[PDB]
Amino acid sequence: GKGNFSACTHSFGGTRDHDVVEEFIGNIETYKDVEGISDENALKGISLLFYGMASTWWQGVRKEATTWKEAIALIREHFSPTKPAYQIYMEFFQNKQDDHDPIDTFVIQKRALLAQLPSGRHDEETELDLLFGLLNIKYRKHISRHSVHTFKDLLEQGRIIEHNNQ
Amino acid sequence: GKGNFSACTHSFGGTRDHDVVEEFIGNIETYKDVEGISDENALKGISLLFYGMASTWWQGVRKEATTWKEAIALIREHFSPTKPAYQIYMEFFQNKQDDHDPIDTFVIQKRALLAQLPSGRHDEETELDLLFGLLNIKYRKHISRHSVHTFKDLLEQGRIIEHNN
Amino acid sequence: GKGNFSACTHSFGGTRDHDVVEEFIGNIETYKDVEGISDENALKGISLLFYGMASTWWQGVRKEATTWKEAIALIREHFSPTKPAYQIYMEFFQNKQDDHDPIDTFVIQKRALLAQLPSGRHDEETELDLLFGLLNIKYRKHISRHSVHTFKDLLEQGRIIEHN
Amino acid sequence: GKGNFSACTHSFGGTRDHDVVEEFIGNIETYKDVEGISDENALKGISLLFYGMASTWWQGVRKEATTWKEAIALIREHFSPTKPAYQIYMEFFQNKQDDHDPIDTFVIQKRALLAQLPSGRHDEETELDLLFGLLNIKYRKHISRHSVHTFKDLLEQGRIIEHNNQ
Amino acid sequence: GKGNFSACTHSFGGTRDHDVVEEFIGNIETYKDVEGISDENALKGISLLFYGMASTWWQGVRKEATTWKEAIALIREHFSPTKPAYQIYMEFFQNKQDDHDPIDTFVIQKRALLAQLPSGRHDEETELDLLFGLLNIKYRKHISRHSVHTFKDLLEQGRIIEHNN
Amino acid sequence: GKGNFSACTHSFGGTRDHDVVEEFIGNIETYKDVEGISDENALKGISLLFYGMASTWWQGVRKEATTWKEAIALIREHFSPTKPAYQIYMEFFQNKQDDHDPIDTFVIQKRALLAQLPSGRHDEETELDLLFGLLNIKYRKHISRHSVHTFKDLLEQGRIIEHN
Amino acid sequence: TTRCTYCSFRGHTFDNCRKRQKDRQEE
Amino acid sequence: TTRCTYCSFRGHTFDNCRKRQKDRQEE
Ligand SMILES: [Zn+2]
Ligand SMILES: [Zn+2]
Repeated sequence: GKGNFSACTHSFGGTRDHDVVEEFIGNIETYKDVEGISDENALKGISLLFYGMASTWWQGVRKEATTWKEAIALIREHFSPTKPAYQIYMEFFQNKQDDHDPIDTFVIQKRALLAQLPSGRHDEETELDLLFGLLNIKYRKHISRHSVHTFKDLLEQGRIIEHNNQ
Repeated sequence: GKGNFSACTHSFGGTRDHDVVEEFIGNIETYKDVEGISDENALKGISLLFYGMASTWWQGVRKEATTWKEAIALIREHFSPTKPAYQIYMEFFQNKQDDHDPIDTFVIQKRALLAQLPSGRHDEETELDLLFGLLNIKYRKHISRHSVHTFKDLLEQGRIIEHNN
Repeated sequence: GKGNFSACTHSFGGTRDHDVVEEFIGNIETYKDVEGISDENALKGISLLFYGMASTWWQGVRKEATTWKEAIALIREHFSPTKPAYQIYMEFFQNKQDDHDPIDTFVIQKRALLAQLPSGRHDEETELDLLFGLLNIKYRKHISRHSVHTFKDLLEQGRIIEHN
Repeated sequence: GKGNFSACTHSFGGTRDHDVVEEFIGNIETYKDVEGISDENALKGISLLFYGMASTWWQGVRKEATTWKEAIALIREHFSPTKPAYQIYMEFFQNKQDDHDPIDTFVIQKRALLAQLPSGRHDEETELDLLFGLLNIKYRKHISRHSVHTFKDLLEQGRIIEHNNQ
Repeated sequence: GKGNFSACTHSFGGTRDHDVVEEFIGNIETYKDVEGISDENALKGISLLFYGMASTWWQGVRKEATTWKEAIALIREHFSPTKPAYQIYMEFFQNKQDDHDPIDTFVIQKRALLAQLPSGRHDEETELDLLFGLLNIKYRKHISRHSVHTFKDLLEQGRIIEHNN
Repeated sequence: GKGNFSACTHSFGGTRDHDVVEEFIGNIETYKDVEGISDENALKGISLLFYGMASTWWQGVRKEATTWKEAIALIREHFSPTKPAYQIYMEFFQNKQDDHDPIDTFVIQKRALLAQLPSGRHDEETELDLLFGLLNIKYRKHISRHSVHTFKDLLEQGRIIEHN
Repeated sequence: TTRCTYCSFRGHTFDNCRKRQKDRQEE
Repeated sequence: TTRCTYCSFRGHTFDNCRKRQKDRQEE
């Protein structure tokens, strides 16, 4: 299954946010792994994925690279610093649950913010312990910490306690 | 024997209902069967379909999946709860038919709401006996309960009573 | 062949009339026969065509369907009631053709509506004798019932009289 | 190159004009000749090209046909009579050229109306003779019948006489 | 090795110019070269592209064609006349440049209008000598005719005279 | 391979700036090199990319082009004039960076604009000494010219000072 | 330039488009 | 039902469409 980058529909501009750079790097890497392009052939044709605001920057620093990993690391370094751990822990305990959001959206967002720490440092139990201190008073007064036995149960008891009109 | 999902027009933003999740899962299945993509080469590309809240949700739970079957099971499990027994019975007796509604739509809705109970729990006779007690007065003054059996006849008597009026 | 309905453009709603349901069933059958799909494989894919109210109706009665024949039988029986004779006789003889309607459009509808009666109860002669009582004064003054015999010559004489 | 009618995008309704029926029959015949479908296989699947207003008519007269030519002739007979010659000759001499249209559009329309007569009954010279009696006075007073030598010349002299601002 | 033109987005309604006919003929050529359709199998399908006046025109002249080459020649011949010699020279001297127009657009237009004469009839020197006598007073008061040769220099002197002002 | 430009999405108008023409020429060259099109075959298809005023310009000078190299040479020479030095020196030192512009955006533009001078006339030291005279008061109070040496450390110290 | 309003293709105008005129659209 | 206003496909809404959001459109 020979191929190259010519057909790809993804592209990246000069935006200086974080989510855009992360989604772009992830999509490009998954495409390169799925279509079977060679590990070195891709570097010779990467220039077809840049707008008019970043092409000058790529022209300015082409020679400070030799293999694909260095180029991806260089993009990440210049356009958006990676988050260190302490800022993640700081963000997790800031905004406590409001008085209107359903439990499902809260659990989804908190789980989405907790996967960015290095893998294997936290198994299921301590994660459930960290999450349990911020729930709003409507749920804490019925369900307790005696019986949770992982996440799948907490959503179930929360849904049954939510259908009952509080 | 290879390809991405990038060509599709379907996307699932996340809403707690049944018809939307069912139609989306069916369209994705037909697409994967038609373009020939294989099972383990297909899971890697699944991320391109989700958007909005569904993207954050898939970013959450990802290490619990391993093959295509687990992914469909997780989507169906988290985005369309199975209603327990008693709520269906409670929903069933809280909505009598109005004066302005043909027999067909009413019987079709009340039948569609009854198939979610566990299979084999009911007989055609007991179900039809349950269906009465809600029909509006315009139809109950003619057809009698001991002159009908299967569902094929109630629609017939209702149509003849409707056309005369 | 490509044993699935995935390429089809046909669809069906909740409408209640003989013509739409008839053309729908005929198109699905001819598509099943021309492209070589297997007799049994089609049933798993039938659910992809319905939309709106029809999807709820199909959710209501999946348990009874088994093979390919009974599904079309269920469609025709729940959306195609065998109208009893007297309503058909009343619906015919209503709405005499107006001055503007051409002879061909009027003849094709009145013959399509006369096929729902039980089979074999009428020959061509009595059928044409029934039809020859609603044409306007314009077409009737020239042709006369003794002239035309079969059910085809009336179209020819009507076309030649309608040319002017 | 096996195939059938399933993929065709052409279709026909119940309209009772003439140009629609002619264009439809021509497109369907050219498609059947180009894609190589068998001469009898097409008749078994012709029903996929009709709307809801003509499908009842096709259901009503299916049995009075046996081969493809009879079916096309039957469609032409029921939905739109073919034009006999005398009406064509009558239409040709009705509306003389106006006082504003350029010569090109007039020659194009008159040539379009003259190809429907049976082929080989009229060669180039008599056709040029028939066309020449209806031109507006602006052109008849310069170019004459002495030199025409077929159509390509008449358009040329007319264009040079038209660029000169009359 | 077979297929119809039905998939295309191009259509030619008939207008007496040059750019439209050229772009349309080029797009049709690239399409036929890309999808692999052969020459004699392609002429039969050509009717689907035309619409409006072009359809009646193709219905007119059809027996004079036999292969693809004759069809392109007929379209080019009937829908884009070749202008004779004298009209180009007349058009060329009836439009002096205005005060508000950069040198580049003017030189590009006047050069584009001169290539329709038969090839080999002119020298670079005589053409550049013809080009003067129309430049507006803002530029003729500095650059002198005996200080320029090829077209590469006139643009240079015009740019330096423009940036100073 | 598919020896034609038919699949390309790139286009070019009549704009006059270094960046657009540069990115256009670079994209066309990389596309010509990656997909294996022959060195000579591309020239016949080059006309399908231009639009608007550029098409008229290409109509004006077809006679001079011959092979693949001279076409890009003509584009760069008619749309890419080699700016003389003094205008570049005047354009630099104009528009001192404002309070809002981040250090990375400002550094990349000022270095991209300094490459048009004739090659080899300046080493890294004098270049950095020229650049270090337009930064705002905010970044200058902490770092000092004796500290930074090469052209890379300034970005690091600026980022750490910009984090707060 | 003049991108077809309906099909979003740069090849023609609103009045005439294959999807809109035929292909049993306009229902 | 709710045919996508731009791409003319029955699969989503105006706000989010592959051609309009990205694919270097909105020029
Ligand atoms: Zn369009
Ligand atoms: Zn869309």
